[PDB]
Amino acid sequence: VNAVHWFRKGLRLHDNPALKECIQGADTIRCVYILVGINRWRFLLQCLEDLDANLRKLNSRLFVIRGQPADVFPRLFKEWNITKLSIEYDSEPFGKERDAAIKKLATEAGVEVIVRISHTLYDLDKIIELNGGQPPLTYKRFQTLVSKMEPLEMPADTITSDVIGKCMTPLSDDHDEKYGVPSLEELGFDTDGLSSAVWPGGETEALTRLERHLERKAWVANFERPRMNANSLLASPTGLSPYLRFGCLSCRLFYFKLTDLYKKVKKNSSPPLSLYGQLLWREFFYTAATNNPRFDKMEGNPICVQIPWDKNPEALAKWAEGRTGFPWIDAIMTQLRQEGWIHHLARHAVACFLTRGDLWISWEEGMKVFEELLLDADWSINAGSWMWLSCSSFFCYCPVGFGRRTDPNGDYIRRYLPVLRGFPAKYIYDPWNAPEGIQKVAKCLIGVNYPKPMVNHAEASRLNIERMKQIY
Amino acid sequence: GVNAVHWFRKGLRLHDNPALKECIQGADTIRCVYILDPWFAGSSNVGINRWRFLLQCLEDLDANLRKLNSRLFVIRGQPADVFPRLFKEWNITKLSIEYDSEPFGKERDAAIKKLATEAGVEVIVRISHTLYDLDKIIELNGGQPPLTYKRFQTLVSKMEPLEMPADTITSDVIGKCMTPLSDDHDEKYGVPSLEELGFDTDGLSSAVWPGGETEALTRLERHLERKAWGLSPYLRFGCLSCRLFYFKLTDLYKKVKKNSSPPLSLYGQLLWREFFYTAATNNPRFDKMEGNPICVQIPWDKNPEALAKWAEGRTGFPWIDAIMTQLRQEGWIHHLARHAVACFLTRGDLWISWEEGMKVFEELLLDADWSINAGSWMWLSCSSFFQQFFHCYCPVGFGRRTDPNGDYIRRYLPVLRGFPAKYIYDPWNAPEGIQKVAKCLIGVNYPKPMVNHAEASRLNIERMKQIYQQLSRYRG
Amino acid sequence: VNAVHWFRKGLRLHDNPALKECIQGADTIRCVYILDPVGINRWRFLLQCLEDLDANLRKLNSRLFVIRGQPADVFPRLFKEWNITKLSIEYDSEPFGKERDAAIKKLATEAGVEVIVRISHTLYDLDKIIELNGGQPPLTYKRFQTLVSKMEPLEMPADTITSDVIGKCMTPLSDDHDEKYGVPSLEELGFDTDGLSSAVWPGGETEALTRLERHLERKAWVANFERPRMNANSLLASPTGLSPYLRFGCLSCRLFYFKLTDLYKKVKKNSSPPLSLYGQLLWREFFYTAATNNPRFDKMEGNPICVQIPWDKNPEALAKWAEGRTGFPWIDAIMTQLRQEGWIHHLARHAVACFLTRGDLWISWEEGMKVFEELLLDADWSINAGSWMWLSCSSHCYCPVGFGRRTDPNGDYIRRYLPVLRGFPAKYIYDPWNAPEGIQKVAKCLIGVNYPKPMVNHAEASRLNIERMKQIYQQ
Ligand SMILES: CS(=O)(=O)N(Cc1ccco1)C[C@H](O)Cn1c2ccccc2c2ccccc21
Ligand SMILES: CS(=O)(=O)N(Cc1ccco1)C[C@H](O)Cn1c2ccccc2c2ccccc21
Ligand SMILES: CS(=O)(=O)N(Cc1ccco1)C[C@H](O)Cn1c2ccccc2c2ccccc21
Repeated sequence: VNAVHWFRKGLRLHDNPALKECIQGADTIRCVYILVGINRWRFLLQCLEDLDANLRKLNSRLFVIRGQPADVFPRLFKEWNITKLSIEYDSEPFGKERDAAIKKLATEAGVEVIVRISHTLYDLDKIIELNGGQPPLTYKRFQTLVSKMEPLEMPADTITSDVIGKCMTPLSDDHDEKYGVPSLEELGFDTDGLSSAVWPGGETEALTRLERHLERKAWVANFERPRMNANSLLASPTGLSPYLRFGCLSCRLFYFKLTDLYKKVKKNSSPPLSLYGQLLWREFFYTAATNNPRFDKMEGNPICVQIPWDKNPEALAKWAEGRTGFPWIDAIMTQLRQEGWIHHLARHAVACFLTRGDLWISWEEGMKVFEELLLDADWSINAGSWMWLSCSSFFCYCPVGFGRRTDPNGDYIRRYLPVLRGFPAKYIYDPWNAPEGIQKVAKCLIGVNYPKPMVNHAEASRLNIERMKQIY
Repeated sequence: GVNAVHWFRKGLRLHDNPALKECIQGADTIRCVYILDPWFAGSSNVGINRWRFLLQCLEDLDANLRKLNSRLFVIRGQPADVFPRLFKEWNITKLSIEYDSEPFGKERDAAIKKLATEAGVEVIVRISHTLYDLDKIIELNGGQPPLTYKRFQTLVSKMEPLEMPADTITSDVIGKCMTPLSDDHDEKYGVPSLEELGFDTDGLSSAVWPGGETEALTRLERHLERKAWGLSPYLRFGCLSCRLFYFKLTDLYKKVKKNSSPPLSLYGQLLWREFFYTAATNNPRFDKMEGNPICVQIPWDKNPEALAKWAEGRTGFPWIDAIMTQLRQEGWIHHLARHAVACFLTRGDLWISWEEGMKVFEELLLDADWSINAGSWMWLSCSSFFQQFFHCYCPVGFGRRTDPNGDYIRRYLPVLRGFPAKYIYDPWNAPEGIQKVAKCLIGVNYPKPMVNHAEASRLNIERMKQIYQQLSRYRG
Repeated sequence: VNAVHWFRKGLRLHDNPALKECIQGADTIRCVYILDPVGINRWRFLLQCLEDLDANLRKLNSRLFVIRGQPADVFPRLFKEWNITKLSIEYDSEPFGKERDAAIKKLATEAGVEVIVRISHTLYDLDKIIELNGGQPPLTYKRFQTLVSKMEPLEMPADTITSDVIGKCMTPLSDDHDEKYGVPSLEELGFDTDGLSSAVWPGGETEALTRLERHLERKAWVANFERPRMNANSLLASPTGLSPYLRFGCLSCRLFYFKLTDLYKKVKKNSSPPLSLYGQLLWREFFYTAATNNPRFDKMEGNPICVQIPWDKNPEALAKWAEGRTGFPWIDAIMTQLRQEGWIHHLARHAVACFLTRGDLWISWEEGMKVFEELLLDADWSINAGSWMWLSCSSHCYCPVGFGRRTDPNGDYIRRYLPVLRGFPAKYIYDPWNAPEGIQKVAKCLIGVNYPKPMVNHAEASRLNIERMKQIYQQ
């Protein structure tokens, strides 16, 4: 009995029911990964390095194979005498299609195919069945449906030496050269001058962050949402969203640990669904997207309102490169490109600026940039959020003033836009109003070193509010 | 020329605003301001429902001022710092306010009047938050507020007829008085959003209680229509004039009952509000037990765990937990529901200080102004204003009489929806098999009742009897 | 059965239940301290703690193993190299310690190692106090005392590790032990130790136990020692001071508690002492209880127990405060004693903390807490952050001139720690900028040259800061 587990998401040894089932009764086990901005690639490679290091602790290794799954697996079936193939289920339409092709190939070759749901809290198809064959398109209806779902089963036991037992991994002395985790440089990325990631990849990092997150949520929040402060825009050591997207952290483990901690602090009380809002919003979008192959499109998407967005390549590139001339917007887009995560409030600000608020550019162009740059931009959640914020499905931020109340000194701007550090707080959000003398001392002339504002926000927002009303 | 500022704090309305009307008279310019401190001393999100309501009151005020070719000025800061700069910057000669009877408000307004006088600025103050000039009620009573509602009603009966509402502010009232405006008004003086103020808005849905005068007047008309066959949030913020409410009630009675001498019970909600305001205005410790001269000193139990269970809707009594859940989620609960949970915390079941119930209500209740909140909690706990012993509300049986199926419980406590009506108010009595059918195990998914109500109420009734026997020996 | 006991705090052989359990049924025992190469005085105190442990372990035919590195890297190698089956630690309630220990516990589980954890840094299991309170820490000392009074009696101190306790258990040792596992020098940690004088606070369990006996002898001569007054201690370090030894674990708090009861029973001939007898230990326990579940206890933002105050960011003023260059001799003398010796009187802590925060400079208490963490020998994370929040009004304005003049009228304490000021008469030593030039000339200290001018006007600064605090407390 030769077992292979195929990692795609679920890049972890904890709560991996497909991997545990695959090892059961197996003589041999091999785990494979078969191989977007530089930050996303880097995070992925660090997840794989961490997987390899943790498999080494079990006297195993990760097998990274370059090629296409349809080509690689038939050769692997014969070469490794594979009797069992396991995957974590992928609900996303492109993933479902690819997995159906591999399942047929494996089944025809006499390979047992193990598929287990562990990327989401629930079986999304069962939610859709409870709703009469269509996904819920409102969060309240989704929550009503979740309330009627069966209590979630406990997380699978972590893959340990005891679980592996006598199952072994055949290895060669040339493993690193033939199956090693590639570097960014091997993939052709220019890494000259790249600094260390603000978001280290991998399950080990994810699990330490989960423990910190639970401790602050239970005792430092009384299980409530705390107020935002100046530093809330900066990457948190408790942030989990990239780890949930790549599968370094099980959403089911998070759910159980959160419930158990609530039960300890609130004796024998069951928590309100608001306690799981981040996980539930994530499920809602996965459920909405699973049967819609055009979820990320306007045309051909039955749930999306068709709106005549402008085509403006110059405006879009300015937005994407953080050259709008509004430092608050430009600072966010700069943090997005440099680090791969920005706060939800920051996402709303720049998405509104691009779509309904200022530039009137399609939400698809905003989604594609976020897809390249955001570590936690799962296809379903990214597309659904952009449609939601643009008033394109599911039924105005000032680009100058909004940030100042929580960040009056403009410390966030200064962190990410060094060209503006010379400006006093009076002008840091609106430097085009700084006198020439201030610009000269700051060594930043507006229109020269830093661009003038690309639009008049008051006039642009007014026209766009009118356009949205006329559409609706 | 004559530059006038009207300072909004309460009185968040253009109808029946005599201070604003007097301020416009003889003015070349008028600017309306609300002063908001953007600094938050706490990390908690718990007062979000009250903040959202206030912001909607301010947005509605700004939109109505916009119809008059004006704007609302929301100024960030503290009044003592802001007003001297505004006096010089805008060349202000007149400042108007609606009177604030609360002791902290009176102290603050005396300081601003001193600042205005030192700057050569005239201060206009008009009473319009209450039906009566509270000071005249107290003077009529010999210098002290009445301590019983019956005595208060006798005083009201000897008061002069209620003042008619002031004219609504319109183009005609404003006339040639103008508001200087700038293109940067929204950046410097716009109504902030909840997110701008630092609140996390993720768990918010549509408000059940939208703020603002426009909504208040609409709800007033509906309230009168139903009565022919709740406004307290709007009254607390001044979105609705209590004097207009009084006149509308008198008019409806004159139409329906064909008399001009209505019984005072017709205005009972307004008169109870007036009564607590009168008791509070001259008492700076009115919201305290210790040091409060009108408050009976009672040795209430100290129990932080029990108080937190009451506040968080984890008592194990579904009727109580449902009310406390609606209070947290929406910011308003019915008068009878307040009686029920207030009794359970204090005289009825837990014997916890009324100060603790007031603090939770202050955080959560949209209409919990300082005077009425403190007054109501002292009243129901038998700490002051004593006229009678109260009914001990049953945390199981009271709700079942009008809502036998427990639909209110099911709305707010989804964990209990599986239970049949036989056990919906007392799920601890459901057989283990029924709990399994309900998919809710008592002691696991939903807590057991935190007290035995029959034993707790019996002891607390005895405690109250001993207390009032001690009071009669004192009084003689 | 190969057992390792990991010292972090609890640097002692008396009342060490984790170590005692670890030896029970073990064929081999190794005691380790993990050091990754904090001001000089804390490092010096620590190394003396370790030298003391090593010498006492030598009496038991053992040695201390000092291992250079990070615990997460070091332990998996030690498990394999020494075939370790058992690892023991004294419980660390502090949030960072809890995270580190959970990480090592996972490593031990992967290696098949059983982890023994015993509570002995605190009087009580802090989690039990919190459960007795319904799941939240008490937020007042009065509430904390109510809870303590209803707890089961404090555990008795465990027996000291002696040869008979060790029994047939042995410590494998090599001739190169000192070369690989010896206690490091200050130079190895990179400190320049040239010019260092003797510590006023010698580290270690041996010093702590003798100081405990002397401390009990002294309280016996004090009227109403059941109601103790720490604020009546001298400004100079006490021969019987115990607070550094409690912080590092050289002295068991449970032993101290039992000896206080015993002294009360001997002197006051009753077994029912008031809890005030244990005030020093109980205040310490209260801050540990408040902090154990709050990972942001040492921060203002995101800390539910902390009032949010808009403190100034002023690095230069902070550096003057931290380095004792404020120009106020009382403040500067305290900060100089703190830097040179590692301990200052509780009222001296009040004085400088008020000056930094609400009183004069309006700098965050978090910045003051960090300097104390570097310099103060007894600044446990819990007590340090909790005290700094209290003193900054984050849960009376001291005069930086008059408070010290009343506490030390001749100004001899100032002269001791700021020798440049020794020439000034008492009339000016607390405010030497007011000394006439002729007096400054005779003193050989010109203000603005040999000693700085005062960095703020106390009268204007305190008046403004009191106003700001009122605006905050309006909410
Ligand atoms: C109002 S919301 O439902 O849109 N929303 C707010 C919220 C938080 C908790 C509850 O609600 C959730 C959003 O998904 C947050 N977010 C994303 C997340 C991942 C990937 C992309 C986006 C993205 C893009 C543009 C705007 C926002 C976005
Ligand atoms: C118009 S009103 O708001 O003044 N009011 C009239 C009235 C009648 C008797 C006393 O007050 C209606 C409210 O239901 C009265 N009420 C309570 C009742 C029981 C228990 C607590 C409260 C409580 C707390 C905070 C604010 C109000 C409160
Ligand atoms: C408000 S307090 O005075 O009651 N207090 C609480 C307390 C602790 C023990 C007994 O009491 C504080 C103390 O007095 C004195 N102290 C400390 C002591 C150890 C460690 C750090 C500090 C520290 C830091 C900054 C200001 C002062 C400080």
